[PDB]
Amino acid sequence: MTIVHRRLALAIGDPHGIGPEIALKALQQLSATERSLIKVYGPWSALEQAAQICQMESLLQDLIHEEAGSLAQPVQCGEITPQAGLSTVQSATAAIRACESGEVDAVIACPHHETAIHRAGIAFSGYPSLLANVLGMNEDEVFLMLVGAGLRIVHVTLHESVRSALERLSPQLVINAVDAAVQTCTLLGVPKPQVAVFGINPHASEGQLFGLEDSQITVPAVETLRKRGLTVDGPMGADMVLAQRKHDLYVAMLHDQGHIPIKLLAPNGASALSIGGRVVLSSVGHGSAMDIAGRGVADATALLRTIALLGAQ
Amino acid sequence: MTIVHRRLALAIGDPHGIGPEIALKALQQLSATERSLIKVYGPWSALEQAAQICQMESLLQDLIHEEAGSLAQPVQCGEITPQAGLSTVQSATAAIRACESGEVDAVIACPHHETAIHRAGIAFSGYPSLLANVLGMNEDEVFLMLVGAGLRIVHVTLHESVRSALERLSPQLVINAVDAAVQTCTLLGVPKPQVAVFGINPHASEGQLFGLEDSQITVPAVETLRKRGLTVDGPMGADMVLAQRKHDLYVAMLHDQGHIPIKLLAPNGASALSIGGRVVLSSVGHGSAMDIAGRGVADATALLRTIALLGAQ
Ligand SMILES: O=C(O)c1cccc(O)c1
Ligand SMILES: [Cl-]
Ligand SMILES: [Zn+2]
Ligand SMILES: [Zn+2]
Repeated sequence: MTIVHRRLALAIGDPHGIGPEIALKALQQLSATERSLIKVYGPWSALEQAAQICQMESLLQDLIHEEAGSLAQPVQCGEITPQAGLSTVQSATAAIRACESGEVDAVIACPHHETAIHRAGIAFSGYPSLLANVLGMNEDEVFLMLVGAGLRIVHVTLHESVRSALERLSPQLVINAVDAAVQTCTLLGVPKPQVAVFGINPHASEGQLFGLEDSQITVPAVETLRKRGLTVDGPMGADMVLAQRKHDLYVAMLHDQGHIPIKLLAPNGASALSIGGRVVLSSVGHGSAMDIAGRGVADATALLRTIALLGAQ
Repeated sequence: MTIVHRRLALAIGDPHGIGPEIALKALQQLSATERSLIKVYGPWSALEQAAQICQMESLLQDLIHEEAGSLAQPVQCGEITPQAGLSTVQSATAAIRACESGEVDAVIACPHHETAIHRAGIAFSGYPSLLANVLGMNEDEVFLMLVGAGLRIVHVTLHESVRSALERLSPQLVINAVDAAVQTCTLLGVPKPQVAVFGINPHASEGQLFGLEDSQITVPAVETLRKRGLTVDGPMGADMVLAQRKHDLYVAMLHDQGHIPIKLLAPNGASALSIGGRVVLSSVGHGSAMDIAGRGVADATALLRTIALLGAQ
């Protein structure tokens, strides 16, 4: 059963966490062919460590690898350290640049630890942010798509107050989100997708009966996107459109509009794709699990699910 | 077998639609005891009509009834007429007032026809509205609870712009919604429920990192509600807490937060309860079906489901 149909970068995330271990356990389960399509970014010491523990030294031989986020000392499984924090960001940066340059077609990031990154003195507010800084983009120009249970929902705004999001919403910002998500849909195996744009207000403002925002923002944006020859319905009330379940891509205006349905239908296994330029980066949907790091009992399922997602045709 | 454990009003809705017929067909299936707990509001001519057609004249004898929304002419099954429109609103008003006065404990409305009501020169924007006008309350002092697929979600704000809702949100408004919903949960058969309060902002503001609103509004409200001895978790991010699926009552801050999950999980078989003062009003989940009125084609299932819901214990 082939699940990898294209070149991917895998940053092994925090080298003290379970990231290295799940990386090896996921790769272990693929064919030789599939494994050569995945290039692994991270400190080799960490991968050697996880090979001892999981007993997969044979696997290291055939791994395609680039040293990134090298360590100045032995690995300390379980420990939160600034060096591990830097390592994380360096690996992800190496991977992201490989995607930028075209060497790979998408990126997967194994789990980070935020405290670790913070103690390294690095500003980190999620992968959308990192992606922007590395690529030289405004954070506003990079979006998060959640994927889970058949649903794909790009969010035009994300981790800010509702008020702050409304102040920022514009025709252009929406257009940008759709363009980013459409490019991303090509990668996910849906070339020319059906798009539904959520209303900002209930019932998509109901004309102008429940606020003016939709006639100023979503409506103009949808008209501009149709004229450029995209199949776009909306704005329509998020509740009503979602329930029809007949679009390949929904476009949410606020974090909660897209996050509520996703976590309800796919409460464990939803993948979080940061999109910006040609670079699509997915986290695994779980933490660094410092408690069990080095103990060799971590599950690669979430990782494998993510590979399957970013690696279909 | 027994589904009616309490006194209820049933307004028969549009007397030209299927409302009268389903009223009779629902009552027909209950026991003598159950039938004496349901008082029917509406024109007697309409009930006589539907008795001829469905062949249930024997049933009219047993019925507890109050004439409301009398007609000036014979019933015209299938026809949209302003008289039928007025009749609808009068029956519902009679029913609501019987609930206000304490003669009954909750109210069910059989289907209306909006065009009919509009042509009578009456403003009708849903049952939340009507309930307010009749009881002498602002529309913001009536809350809407959606019920479907095990979820109960009262909304603190409803049919207004997101910004307008945030402007209006207060500790008191939330407390009010919960008090209304809790009283309503007693009626629904869940005396002492587990309550979850949604955050206004993503991740419930994340302390104050994503806006101040939750520390001003939801957090104080939850503390005040615990002090009065209610089991209340939150505020938590709506996405995360819903997915745990461990509470009898969720409290949404905005229309979409509560409407999205409900429509997704229960595209059919959901109930909309309007709560205000002691009055709990539910519609049946369907239209007046003018094309089949008088034709003996409609089932009472949706009506009976609603009776079962408002008549638990
Ligand atoms: O828009 C709503 O308030 C609503 C409430 C219940 C059912 C429905 O289809 C819509
Ligand atoms: Cl009675
Ligand atoms: Zn989030
Ligand atoms: Zn609505």
